[PDB]
Amino acid sequence: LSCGQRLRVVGGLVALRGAHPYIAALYWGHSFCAGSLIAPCWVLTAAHCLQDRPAPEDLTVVLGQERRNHSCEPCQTLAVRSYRLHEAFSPVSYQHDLALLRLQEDADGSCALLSPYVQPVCLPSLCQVAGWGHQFEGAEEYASFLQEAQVPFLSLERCSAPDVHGSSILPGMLCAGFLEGGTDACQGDSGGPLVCEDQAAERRLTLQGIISWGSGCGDRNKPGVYTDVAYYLAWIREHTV
Ligand SMILES: C[C@H]1N=C(N2CCN(C(=O)[C@@H](CC3CCCCC3)NC3CCCCC3)[C@H](C(=O)NCc3cccs3)C2)O[C@H]1c1ccccc1
Repeated sequence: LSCGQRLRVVGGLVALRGAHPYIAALYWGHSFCAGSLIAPCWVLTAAHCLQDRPAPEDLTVVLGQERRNHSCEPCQTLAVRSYRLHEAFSPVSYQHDLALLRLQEDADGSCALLSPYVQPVCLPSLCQVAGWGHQFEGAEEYASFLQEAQVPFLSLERCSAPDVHGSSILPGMLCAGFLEGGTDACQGDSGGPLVCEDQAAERRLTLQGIISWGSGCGDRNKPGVYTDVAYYLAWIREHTV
């Protein structure tokens, strides 16, 4: 498939190489964030990851990772040429929590080299959250292997209820998970994906959300809040030329 091809977090299971070929790991200093390769030179992440404005030259993007800590011969390490946070991102409400990383092209104009293990994810036009974050709130360490968990969408009516997130859910956000708790994104999953298999398009992986924020991890009535990628389609297309 041109995009969304697939080869093979609290309450998740290990996601081996090729399960999320689009997932990107972003490193700088002692900080980390996840992202999604949406085109060979473009990675979509959360704006809150880059609030402190690290210099692009200090960033490293790694594609093809299974364990974050291992050196991996087929994995692709790329420099970041520049990045763009959404101009409306608010560090107080977390509205408009999205950012684009423009990967550094080589002498031949190439960034990510596509393979069975590295493939872009489709943009919108069943659902899982993935990441290397804490496997429970307060965990001393990030997960060693990439984790994946199946989480369903929650309507704006149910997520904006007073016992759930109330008035905190603003336009551009969506919720996914369970009101029962137990399965969700957690600290360290920032910027990562919420991908769905598009039944209408041969089950191709489609990026529906960006892991943004949560009140706890897997708590009852507190599902994870994601940036609604479909809400920003024109912004993404406008800034990825
Ligand atoms: C270091 C990393 N910590 C964070 N953040 C600390 C706050 N946060 C939350 O959701 C806040 C709420 C927000 C609401 C809006 C206003 C600000 C508080 N609550 C969490 C609950 C779980 C424990 C941590 C706090 C963000 C987050 O974890 N997002 C991922 C998640 C998705 C679902 C559940 S946690 C960002 O991001 C990373 C990072 C930052 C900077 C550079 C690189 C990485």
